[PDB]
Amino acid sequence: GANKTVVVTTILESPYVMMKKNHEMLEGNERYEGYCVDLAAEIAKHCGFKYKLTIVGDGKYGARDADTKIWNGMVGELVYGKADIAIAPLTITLVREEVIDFSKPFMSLGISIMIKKGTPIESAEDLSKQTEIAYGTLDSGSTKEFFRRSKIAVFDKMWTYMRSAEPSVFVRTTAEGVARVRKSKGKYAYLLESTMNEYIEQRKPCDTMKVGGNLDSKGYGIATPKGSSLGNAVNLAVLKLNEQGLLDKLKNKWWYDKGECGS
Amino acid sequence: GANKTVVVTTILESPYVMMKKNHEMLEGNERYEGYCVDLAAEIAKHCGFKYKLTIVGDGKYGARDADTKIWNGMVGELVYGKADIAIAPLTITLVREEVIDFSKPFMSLGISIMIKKGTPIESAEDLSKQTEIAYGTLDSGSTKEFFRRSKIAVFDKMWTYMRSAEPSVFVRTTAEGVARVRKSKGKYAYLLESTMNEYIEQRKPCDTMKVGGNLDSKGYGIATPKGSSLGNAVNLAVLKLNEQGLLDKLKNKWWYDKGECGS
Ligand SMILES: CN(O)C(=O)CC[C@H](C[C@H](N)C(=O)O)C(=O)O
Ligand SMILES: CN(O)C(=O)CC[C@H](C[C@H](N)C(=O)O)C(=O)O
Ligand SMILES: [Li+]
Ligand SMILES: [Li+]
Repeated sequence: GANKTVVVTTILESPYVMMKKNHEMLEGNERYEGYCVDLAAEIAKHCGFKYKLTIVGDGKYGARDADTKIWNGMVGELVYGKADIAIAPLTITLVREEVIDFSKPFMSLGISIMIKKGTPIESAEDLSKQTEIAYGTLDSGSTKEFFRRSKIAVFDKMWTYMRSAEPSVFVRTTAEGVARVRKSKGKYAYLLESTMNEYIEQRKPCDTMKVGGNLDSKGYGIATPKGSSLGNAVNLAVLKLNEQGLLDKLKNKWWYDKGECGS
Repeated sequence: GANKTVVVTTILESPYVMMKKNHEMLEGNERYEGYCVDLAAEIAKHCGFKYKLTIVGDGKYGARDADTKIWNGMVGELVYGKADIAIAPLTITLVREEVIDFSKPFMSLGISIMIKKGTPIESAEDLSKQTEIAYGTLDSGSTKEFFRRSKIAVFDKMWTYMRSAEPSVFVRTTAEGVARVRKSKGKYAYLLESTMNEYIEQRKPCDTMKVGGNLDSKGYGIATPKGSSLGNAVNLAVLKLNEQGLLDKLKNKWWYDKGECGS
């Protein structure tokens, strides 16, 4: 049949996708800005399609409920045919790869530790061996699921600590995790993806830092429904943009070029 | 039909695949050791196949001749049906992705600079702005092709320099590049993948170092013929091994655990 506008699902998460300050004076895709908005434009230009940016209804990335077997988040929107492509900081994981297609990664990351400056922690092992400095994750997403599933001794110990710690060490949003680090006088550390950690380190009031090595190594990928014809072209576009240096240019644009914490 | 032994193509390159010192007393897959030998065993165990390690006949990774349009190297062995899978430090590139299937990356790398300790170079830009310290690449492979194709100003300038430099700055093997760095009294820098650079930095006589940031960011993938049914299982195996921490364990084993240059 005739070409149709491609429905893109994404999520509001700075600096990936944000509503522009003047969004009420704008329409359609022009309401949004950020790394993933720019990436979507480049992918569409290379693949030759028109598209519509939509925001995932349930605000989730993608997991399958053990009881109902239903996929939520952006993964669910692809699985159930509500969107054609997801362009977002969506981690490539085994269980997601079983149900949707992913491009090769467009950005690398690992789980990492965010501390308030001056907190005496240098590694995951350091955290795991103590309780005075509380630590936790989001209550949803691949970072939480990493800990919940891990059989690596240090990480399994961290998960057991997080489940049993009081008061709750879990947060609902990135903003809440960052605020908790900033307001807890060195007594809370937040486990999050290194990409986000690096972004926040360059935001005022410049009081956080990423410490130690990353806990794992993985990537974000562009996702499509399993078997979608769109997958091949989008993957080739990611590879081309990477080779051209354009993915690095976009990370620099949104993370560092207008960093607020000096040069 | 009945299951058949899977033909794996790979290449002799330390520390990925090496003939064991006592190889003449051994047979079959047991003749070989290294990171990729261990990785092959893990992939086969997860996917449930038997396999035979074979060494690529022409000693190349994979490129298409502009005149004959024939693919060489491990990519060629897959394209022409001489092997079922390639398990090697084979860089995922756009032009290769067009003709074979790749897993998600099992190892990250970027092009990097190897110097003899004490050489006054800290970046690609530094190299590009001078000629007293000669610099070059292998005469075959993705690093060479990166420079040949780049439209990034610094890298295009480096390529023009390399093509016109005398005596020739190209080398035929990794061993020749490393020897040239070691023997040139600080007057040769070798451009190579960061993985290899990091390996050599931990080998006696401990006189090289990796300097500056990487020039690009990419990955090695397990390759199969386009459309091969084996691709799905192998990709899921890579993702599982990564999540379990086993890829990092294997890199540590072959790069650092028996490093020769201290702790
Ligand atoms: C960058 N961004 O995505 C965030 O920080 C949000 C929380 C991520 C989601 C994760 N990428 C997923 O795909 O599940 C996490 O689980 O850490
Ligand atoms: C690790 N190993 O692979 C080497 O050092 C050999 C040379 C690599 C080959 C490259 N991975 C390819 O896939 O073409 C290079 O072009 O730098
Ligand atoms: Li998939
Ligand atoms: Li491919």
